[PDB]
Amino acid sequence: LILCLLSAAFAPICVGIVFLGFTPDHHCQSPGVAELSQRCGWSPAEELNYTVPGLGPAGEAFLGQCRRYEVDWNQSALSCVDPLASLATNRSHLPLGPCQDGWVYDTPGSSIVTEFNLVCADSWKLDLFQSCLNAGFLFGSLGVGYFADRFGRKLCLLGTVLVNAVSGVLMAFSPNYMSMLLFRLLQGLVSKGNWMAGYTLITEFVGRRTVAIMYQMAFTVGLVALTGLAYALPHWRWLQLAVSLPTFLFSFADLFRTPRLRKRTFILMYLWFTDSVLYQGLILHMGATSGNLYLDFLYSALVEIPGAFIALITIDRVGRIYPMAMSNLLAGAACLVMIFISPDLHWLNIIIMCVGRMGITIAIQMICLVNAELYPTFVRNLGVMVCSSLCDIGGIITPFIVFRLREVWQALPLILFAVLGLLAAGVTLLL
Ligand SMILES: CC(=O)S[C@@H]1CC2=CC(=O)CC[C@]2(C)[C@H]2CC[C@@]3(C)[C@@H](CC[C@@]34CCC(=O)O4)[C@H]12
Repeated sequence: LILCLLSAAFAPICVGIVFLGFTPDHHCQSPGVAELSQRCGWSPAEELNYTVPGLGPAGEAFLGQCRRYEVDWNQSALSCVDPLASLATNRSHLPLGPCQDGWVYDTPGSSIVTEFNLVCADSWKLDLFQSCLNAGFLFGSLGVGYFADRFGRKLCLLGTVLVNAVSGVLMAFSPNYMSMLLFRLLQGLVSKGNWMAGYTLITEFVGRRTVAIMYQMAFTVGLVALTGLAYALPHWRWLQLAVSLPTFLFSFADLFRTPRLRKRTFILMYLWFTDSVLYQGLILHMGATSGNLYLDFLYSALVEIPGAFIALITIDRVGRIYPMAMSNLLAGAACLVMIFISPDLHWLNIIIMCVGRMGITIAIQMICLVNAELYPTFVRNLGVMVCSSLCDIGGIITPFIVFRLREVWQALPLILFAVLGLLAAGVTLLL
C-alpha cells in the first residue's frame, strides 16, 4: 500500500514545521563572552544570568532574546561574580543594541529558525514558511484541476509525485531562505493534489469508509513516525531529507445562485476555514508553548487515533450534523479552558489539548461526509473545491495570527480559537 506511505509522507509537509522550524532559547552573540568564560568558567546558566539582559517585569522576553549590552568584554573584565554591577548600578542604564553578530541557540540540534536566523525582526519569516505552503496548497488545488485533463489522470499524478519528492529533497539542501520558500511553494502546489488523488484512487478503485479511515490512520502513523524521526534526527536537514526520501524511493455561480445553496455553501466554507484554523493553530501552539514537544505530539497523534473510530461509531447512530456541533464546541471549550490553566500544570494542559484535538478530528470526519452529501451530483466537485479553497485560506491566515498575537498576548490566539470554535458549533446547527 504505497498510498498509505503517501499519506504518511504528507503529514510532515503540512505539519512538520513544528519539528523543522522550532525556536530555541536564543540571545545576542556578544564577542568577548568567551574570553570572560575562559577567565572564569561559570555555568551556562550563569552565562545567561551575567550576560543576557533579564526578562521584563511583565514576562517580556524581547529585551533579552533580541538585545545585547554595549559594555566591553575584552577590557574592564576584572569582575566575574557580577561584571554588570561594576559597569553600572542599574542594569537598564547600560546601552542595549541589537544582535549585530548573530545569535546563540540553546539546542544541540539545528532548526530552520536556527539556520536562517528567523528570530526577532525576522520572526515573521517562520510564519511565511507555513503561509507559502498553504498558498501553494490553494494555487495547486486550482492548477492540478486545470491540468488533469491536459496530460491525463496518471501522467499528471506521476509528475506531481516526482515534483513533490524532488522539491523535498532539494529542500533538504536549500542554501538560503528564498530557495527554502520557493521549494515550500512548489511542494504545496503538488502535495495537496497528490493526497487528494491518492484518496480518490483508494476510494473509487476498491469499490469506501474502511479505506478512507485507513487513509487517515496512515496519516496519523505518518505523524507518529515524524515525531520518532524528529527525536532520532535533531537537525532539520536530516529530518527533511529522511522525510522526503520515502516518497522518492517509493461552475462557480452554481453554488451561490439560489438561497438554499448559497447559505449551505457559506456554512461549509466557514466550517472548513474554522476547523483548519483550529487544527493548524493548535498544532502551532503546541510547538510554540509546550516544553515536552515530542511526547505532547505523540500523545496528540495517539488521541487522533481513536477520534476516527469515535466518529465512525457516531455517524452510524447519532448522525452527522449533531456530532459536528458537539465536537466543534468541545474544541472551542478546550481552547477557552487552556487560557485559564496555570503554567505550573502540564498534565491538565496535555489532557485538554488531547480532548480538543479529538474534537477537531471528529469534526473534520463529519465535515468531509457532510460536504460530500450536501451538494448535487454536478456541483459536488465545485463545492468541495471551493470549501477546500477556504480551508487553504484559513491555513494561510493561521500562522500570521498564531505566532503574531502571542507577541501581544499569549492567550489571544487561544481566545480567537475559542470564539471561532463556539461560533462554528452554533453555526453548524443550521444545516
Ligand atoms: C491540517 C488539516 O487541516 S488536516 C490534514 C491536512 C489535510 C487537508 C485536506 O483537506 C486534504 C487531506 C488532509 C491531509 C487531512 C486528511 C484527514 C486528516 C488526516 C486531516 C487531519 C485529521 C484527519 C481527519 C481525522 C483523521 O483521522 O485525520 C488531514
